[PDB]
Amino acid sequence: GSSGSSGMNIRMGTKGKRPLRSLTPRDKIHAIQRIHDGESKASVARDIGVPESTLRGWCKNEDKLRFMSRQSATDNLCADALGDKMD
Repeated sequence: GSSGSSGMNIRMGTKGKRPLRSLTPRDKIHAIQRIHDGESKASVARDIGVPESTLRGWCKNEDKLRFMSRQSATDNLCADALGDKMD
């Protein structure tokens, strides 16, 4: 066996031979199109492995997202959040 999920929270230089937990804003767009093309919200959602709920979030702000890829400042805003309720 082998384990080691210690993790480290340090602010190293803006360069490293490793990926980043966070993802790019363009990634979301990739699928965003599918839905419009023809695919179904659910079909796409599961495609990557996300709850139809979240998915919608992007599609909603898709407008900006489309131009987001061009430039991005930082991820400091909640995409979606609780709202309506079905008794």
